[PDB]
Amino acid sequence: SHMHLTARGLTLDLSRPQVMGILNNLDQALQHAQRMLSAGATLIDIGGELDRVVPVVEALAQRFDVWLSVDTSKAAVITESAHAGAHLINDIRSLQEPGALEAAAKTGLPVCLMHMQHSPYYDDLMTDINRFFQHHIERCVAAGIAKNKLLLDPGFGFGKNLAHNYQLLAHLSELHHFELPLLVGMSRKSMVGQLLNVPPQQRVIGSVACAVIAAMQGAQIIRVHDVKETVEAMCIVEATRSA
Amino acid sequence: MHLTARGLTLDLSRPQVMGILNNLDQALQHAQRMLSAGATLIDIRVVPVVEALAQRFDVWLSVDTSKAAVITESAHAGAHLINDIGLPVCLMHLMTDINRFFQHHIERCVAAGIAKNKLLLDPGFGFGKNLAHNYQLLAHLSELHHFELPLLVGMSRKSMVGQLLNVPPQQRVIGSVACAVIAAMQGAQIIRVHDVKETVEAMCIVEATRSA
Repeated sequence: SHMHLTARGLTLDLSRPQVMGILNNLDQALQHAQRMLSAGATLIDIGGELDRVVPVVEALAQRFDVWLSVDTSKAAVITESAHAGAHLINDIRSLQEPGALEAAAKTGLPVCLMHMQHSPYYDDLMTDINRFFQHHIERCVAAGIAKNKLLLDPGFGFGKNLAHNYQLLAHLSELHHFELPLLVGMSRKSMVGQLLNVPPQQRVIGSVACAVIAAMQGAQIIRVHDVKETVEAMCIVEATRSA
Repeated sequence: MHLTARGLTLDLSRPQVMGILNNLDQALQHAQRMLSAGATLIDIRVVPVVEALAQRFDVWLSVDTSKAAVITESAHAGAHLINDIGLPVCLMHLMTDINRFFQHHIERCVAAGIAKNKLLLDPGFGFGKNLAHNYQLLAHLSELHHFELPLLVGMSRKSMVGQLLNVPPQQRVIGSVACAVIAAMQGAQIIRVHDVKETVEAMCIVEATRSA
């Protein structure tokens, strides 16, 4: 592909699967970030709010060359994080909070929209996901955020039971029809843990096998705890797909 | 699909993990490890292991050999599968060439009293193949399903992982697992590995994806 994102004068090449590392004391964070970079992550996702999140963005921005992603729903945090050097806004609530869509538009930053839905239930999961994204992509565009700024995250684990998460992983290539990059996060989740019955630090192998499946279907960005293992797996996936 | 030997049925609807087991106490203890890890086959001087294992466990016993006497004595010991590079047998071994080697050797077996349903196909990963030959075989692994016979794949800690990642063999667990996932997503039924526990965990993610 020529799929890519643009932020802060930089290009992120999504021609091959990129690993996003998860970052959740200040100095421990920066040592963890450096380790994820050396392991080969090209993005670091910072999760919280303003006083926890913003300084680590500032700190990361000063010291590293790597894309910074901030997961927030708060208009304030979106705004400040932009000033601090964030490249990407990842919102679980798809900019539905008051002022969130406006603040995001203003920044000009790429925005990740995430599907989410009490026991979860769908008449047809893929139909609902599509309808949800068609709707919210229109809402972003109407707000001035260009279609080329958007990423879609089908939200594994979010209002989805075990059978749903695996159905969505089996049909994941279907979301390419939007012509936008897919970001997926399955790392150490219950969808792995409920199948293996192990604690989270023992879900590394299952999480990597989910990452491999998703990458084989063209997912552009993989968000994970265990960067170095997921990077090595993605080299195996890249070599098969180039054969 | 299923296989059958010595009163036991091996179900190939879902990927099965085959243990590699190539001092008697050590083997028996290593095997108990694999069985607890979730291997449903153990692939194995050799004969007293087949015998102890026959007694200890109900798991499928494979043996990697090319002598008629060690074949028949294993077969006597309680062996289920014969793997060579009246039990079921596994053939071993660019796509079109893959097919021909296999076209030929089904003939020999068919003409010589071994049923076609009794055969397995191992495409021979890393045997007379380079970096590109191994990866093109993985990419197009789907093709060989047409012959309608079960697939045995064995890429665990091979060079094809070593060379891409530049990693000593103990450090090839991640990449072998990733190769095991890509093969099993294309329907390979049996995965021959050193790393049983990790491969078994990965085959559960695959079965659940394929089931959905």
